[PDB]
Amino acid sequence: TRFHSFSFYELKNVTNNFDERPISVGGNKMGEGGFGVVYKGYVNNTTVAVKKLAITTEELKQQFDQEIKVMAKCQHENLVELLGFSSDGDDLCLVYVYMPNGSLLDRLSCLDGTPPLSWHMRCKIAQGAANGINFLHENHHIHRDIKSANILLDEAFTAKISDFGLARASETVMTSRIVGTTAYMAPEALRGEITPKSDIYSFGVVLLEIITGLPAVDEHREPQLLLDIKEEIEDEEKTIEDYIDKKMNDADSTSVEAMYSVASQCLHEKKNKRPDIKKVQQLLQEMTA
Amino acid sequence: RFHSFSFYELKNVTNNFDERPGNKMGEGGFGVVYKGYVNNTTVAVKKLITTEELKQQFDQEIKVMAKCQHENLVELLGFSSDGDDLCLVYVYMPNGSLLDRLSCLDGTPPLSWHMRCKIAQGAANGINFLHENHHIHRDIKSANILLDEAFTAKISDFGLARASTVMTSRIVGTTAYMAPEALRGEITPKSDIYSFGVVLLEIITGLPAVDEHREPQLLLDIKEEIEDEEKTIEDYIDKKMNDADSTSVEAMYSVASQCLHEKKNKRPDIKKVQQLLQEMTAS
Amino acid sequence: SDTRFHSFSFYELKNVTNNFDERPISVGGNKMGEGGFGVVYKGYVNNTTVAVKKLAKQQFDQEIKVMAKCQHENLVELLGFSSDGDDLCLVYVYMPNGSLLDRLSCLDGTPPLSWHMRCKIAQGAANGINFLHENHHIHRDIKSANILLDEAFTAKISDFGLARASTVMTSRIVGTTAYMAPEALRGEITPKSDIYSFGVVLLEIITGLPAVDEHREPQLLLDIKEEIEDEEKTIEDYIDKKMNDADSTSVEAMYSVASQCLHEKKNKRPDIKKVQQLLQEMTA
Amino acid sequence: RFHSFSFYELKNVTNNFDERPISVGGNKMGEGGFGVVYKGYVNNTTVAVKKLTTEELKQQFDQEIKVMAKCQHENLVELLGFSSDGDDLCLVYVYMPNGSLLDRLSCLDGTPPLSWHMRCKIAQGAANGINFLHENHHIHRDIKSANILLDEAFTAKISDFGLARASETVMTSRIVGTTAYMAPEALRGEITPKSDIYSFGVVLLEIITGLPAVDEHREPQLLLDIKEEIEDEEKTIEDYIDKKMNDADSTSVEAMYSVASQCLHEKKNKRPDIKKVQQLLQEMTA
Ligand SMILES: Cc1cc(-c2nc(C(=O)Nc3cc4oc(N5CCOCC5)nc4nc3N3CC[C@@H](O)C3)co2)ccn1
Ligand SMILES: Cc1cc(-c2nc(C(=O)Nc3cc4oc(N5CCOCC5)nc4nc3N3CC[C@@H](O)C3)co2)ccn1
Ligand SMILES: Cc1cc(-c2nc(C(=O)Nc3cc4oc(N5CCOCC5)nc4nc3N3CC[C@@H](O)C3)co2)ccn1
Ligand SMILES: Cc1cc(-c2nc(C(=O)Nc3cc4oc(N5CCOCC5)nc4nc3N3CC[C@@H](O)C3)co2)ccn1
Repeated sequence: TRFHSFSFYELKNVTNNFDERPISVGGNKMGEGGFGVVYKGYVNNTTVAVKKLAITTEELKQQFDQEIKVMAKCQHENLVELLGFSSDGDDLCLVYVYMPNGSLLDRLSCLDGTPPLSWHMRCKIAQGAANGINFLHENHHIHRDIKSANILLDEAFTAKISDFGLARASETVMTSRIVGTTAYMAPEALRGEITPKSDIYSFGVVLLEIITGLPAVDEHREPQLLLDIKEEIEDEEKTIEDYIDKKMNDADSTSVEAMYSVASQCLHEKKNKRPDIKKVQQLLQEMTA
Repeated sequence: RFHSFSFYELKNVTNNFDERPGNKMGEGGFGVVYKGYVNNTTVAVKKLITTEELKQQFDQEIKVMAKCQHENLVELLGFSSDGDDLCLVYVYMPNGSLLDRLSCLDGTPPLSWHMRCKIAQGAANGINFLHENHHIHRDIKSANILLDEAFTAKISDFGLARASTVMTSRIVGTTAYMAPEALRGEITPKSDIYSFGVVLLEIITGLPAVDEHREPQLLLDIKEEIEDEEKTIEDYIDKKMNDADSTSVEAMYSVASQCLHEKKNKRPDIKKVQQLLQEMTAS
Repeated sequence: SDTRFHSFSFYELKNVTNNFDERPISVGGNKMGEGGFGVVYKGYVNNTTVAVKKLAKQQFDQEIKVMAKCQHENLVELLGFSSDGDDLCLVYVYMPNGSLLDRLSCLDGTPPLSWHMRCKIAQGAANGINFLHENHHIHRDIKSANILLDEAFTAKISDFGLARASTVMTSRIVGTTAYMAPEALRGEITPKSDIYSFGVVLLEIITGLPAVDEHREPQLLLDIKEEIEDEEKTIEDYIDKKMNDADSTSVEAMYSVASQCLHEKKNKRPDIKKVQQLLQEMTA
Repeated sequence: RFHSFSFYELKNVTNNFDERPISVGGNKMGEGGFGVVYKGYVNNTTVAVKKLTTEELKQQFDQEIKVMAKCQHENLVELLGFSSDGDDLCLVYVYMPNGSLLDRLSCLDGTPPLSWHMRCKIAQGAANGINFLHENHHIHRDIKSANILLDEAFTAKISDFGLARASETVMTSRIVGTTAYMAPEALRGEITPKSDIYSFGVVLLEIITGLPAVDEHREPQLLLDIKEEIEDEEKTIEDYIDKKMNDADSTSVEAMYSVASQCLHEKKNKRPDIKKVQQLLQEMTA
């Protein structure tokens, strides 16, 4: 697949000179992303998302081409679509289809006054995110930064996996540059292994965010790491019922426990005992049914 | 794909379709709408010219809702084709219709100008999605804009909807909201724009599109009264608001006026309506 | 003050009403409404919100005299006046929920009055009229714009500029047409005219409709009495739809009182005491 | 003044006082001060029914009726009636369709976050309620977000006067209230309206942050403590602002915080009286 080539000055124009104030107070910045800031833009009659990158100039320019290459290969309804890029100006820009409901993280926390996601939407988002990861793994790609901040939500709350700057081919390797987000990372990934099984672990953490509405890490909390509640639940002090996000009216026990069962399996500490993504899809399908 | 229900599950969940205000929430497009509880989810169940036509607007609705999923459209959860009657099941809208909130029915407080602007933008995003996907609603009106827990606008009732100018023998819709061409049997998305213009006047004035005990009886007519400078839009602003500034109201009115152009071809398309409604909250 | 009648200077009142700013309070002004032969502004004296009536009337003195005599929990309190300056001012305790008319129409975004509050307001307004009649005063302009509502939605009758001690006749027929008894429209002055006007207020309370609407059928709210007695419609059909808590039995009981109040023969109307009793029995 | 109900009418209309939550098909809406609160339908009116040794409970029954008879204001929940005749003692109130401020601050059961604009209105309204109580020489003794109810228009209504007292400083043996909201002196048995001011200050911090007054799984566990963290300049109020708002400007938030800070003065006598709190909250809007 080949993409539209934009000039920097069109993107500068349509993002109001890359206005770094939030959209809520009249600016253009929607979020800070993987190695770059994400601005809102209007090209033609289309709202778009423009990522301006901002490790070193060698590495950033390398994760520019990686992203384009992976997005050229990987097109699926549960992955964010790349519209284009810009190499010519000062900074390197990537241009995406606009996701009007932002990230799952932000909707889980009801940021900027948005209403809480129903259990029904949450189930759809979980199934969708898993279809996206399944497509990546079937096509021998490892994401390496699965987390709620990288699951975007469109006009219909369809889940879209985003940020393939870190992504790799399959077609277990090791690396010196350990990258990702600590609170979502599998033990092996924290030690430099690169395997699709790390993606499964991180998805398990996402499923706990979906059930509880709690962020993966909160410095002002006990436990500070959301994965730890798996331990608290297995040692029967608490139950999953006790952690269910209280900002839902429509969550039945049976379906929540079924999603938890999937998350628990995804969070197995031995990489080899985790289910593969296909098993995760199937289990998430059976949950609805 | 949607959950396929048996009639007896829906009968169970609506307390045998209890027609007291009970389980009945309202009368809808060619059917009655009941409240239901499946698991811990509140839902809306619509139980449904001739025997040929109703069964035809059943499949139309499912087909359109299969294609059309958007945050500003009511979501179809499922249906039931067995049993005596045909049932459609939807996500429950705890704030009911815009018409009812505009009239403060059952003691609900008046919508602020701020919510009104959000509802207008939301309804237009819904219509835009329908038109982009080559669907014409044909019955845009405040009774078919539903409001969720956060007052997000949801377009509903796609029984009359059509794929994409044609003509017809069966002229359908709501008279007080209809464009002249639609009243003569044309079928175009431009008729939806006109009807949206009427909705925007309901939002600004809080008046229903038609009141038998009124002058003018048709809300559209105030456009004429305003253009011939006897009155101004300021004079029609819903008095049940404290937070409506002139500039933003006049900007919404400007959009409604353009939507209500009598020549279909001079009306703006829905995309232009979105843009104009966005600029109103800035600018 | 707190136990006294304050004599105010014009310049204090001018100061505290922002030079009598005639823009509405909603858009940052001081005007709250137009009243009986004057405009009513919001004011701040000390830490007290107040209502200042500048006339827009000659019979300034009537109002002061009647308010000096007539003090009751269901009548607005006069705090003071000002006879110096250009204009004549009357100063009242501020009524934070405004007029019944404005709350019936949900003006400025206020929520609809429940049936429960409506019943309390009806009973309260009648206690006020009863106090006036017991003390041999006739109001002459009973209407929903002259029933004010305090912090607790207690009804307070206001505007005694037209009041008399509360049968007499007159040349200057005064009042509000849509609320007026036939005899009052012909110049009679009797407390029985107050009862008739109260009956109209009770219909506003039940229906939420104003006494007169030029864009309506019937244009005069009184007329629904006829439409109901000739069995085309029923009172159930006119109940304000902006209520969730109105039961038929209590609404019909209030209507029964309004119907009796609206008898066209002044002598067949109940006196205010009977109206109180009937409104008490209604609660339930 | 109040409608007298028979127990069996109230039993009927609350589905035999079904103590399961409304979410799982029951009638219980919450636990109150020495009683449970159920949902009920009498005539066409939704209502709230509070079902409460024999001497003390029957004494807080008459206290509540007596205080509610005296204290009527738009920012206080209205008593509709009572029932003395059955097994248990019942109090019946106007139904508050938006529940408690606590529950709306936490977006319980999927309700959307309160805007800063509504939050300011709720704060002003709650203070008008407390001001009415203090002007009439009543002390609430359990001011907290669970006892500020919200009607169809999000008007604040102070509720639960079972613990309330006349003025209109006394002491007591039975120390009552909610620990996380209580002034130091109230925790030691003093009874003064100044304790109400302190508790209101905590409510204002809940409004600004959206955090509950106490969370066992948190640091600090007591919301009051953020006052210390802010005064010792590690953090600022900006850092604690509820992120579930789009419309909160710094200037107005800092002004509400200034009021809360003053309300939370540890020396009871340096706290502002409720009238000063109203004025400051008025100036904040603007
Ligand atoms: C890092 C990255 C991002 C993307 C990519 N991003 C978008 C995109 O459209 N994003 C986006 C849109 C938003 O719209 C709102 N709105 C405010 C709340 O109410 C509703 C409206 N917030 C939003 N926040 C967003 N953030 C920005 C980065 C991330 O935190 C998600 C599309 O691709 C692609 C590849 N790599
Ligand atoms: C015709 C049609 C309707 C729908 C569809 N309808 C709903 C739905 O939830 N409906 C609904 C919900 C309501 O909730 C309340 N409130 C409760 C709180 O207090 C104030 C009253 N009123 C309500 N009225 C409703 N009406 C029922 C008739 C229709 O005009 C909308 C959802 O899909 C779909 C497709 N075709
Ligand atoms: C004619 C006359 C008037 C008075 C007298 N008037 C007030 C007084 O306080 N009045 C008043 C208060 C108000 O408070 C609000 N609100 C604030 C909350 O939000 C919604 C707006 N609106 C209001 N309007 C008012 N008007 C004034 C004309 C009358 O139709 C009602 C007190 O005595 C006395 C003797 N003769
Ligand atoms: C202790 C006490 C209470 C009352 C008194 N209580 C109500 C009342 O109406 N209460 C109430 C209503 C509610 O409505 C919802 N809903 C869920 C969210 O969506 C909207 C609907 N939750 C609700 N919770 C309530 N509780 C009551 C205890 C407290 O936890 C809050 C009225 O007087 C009076 C005197 N002493």
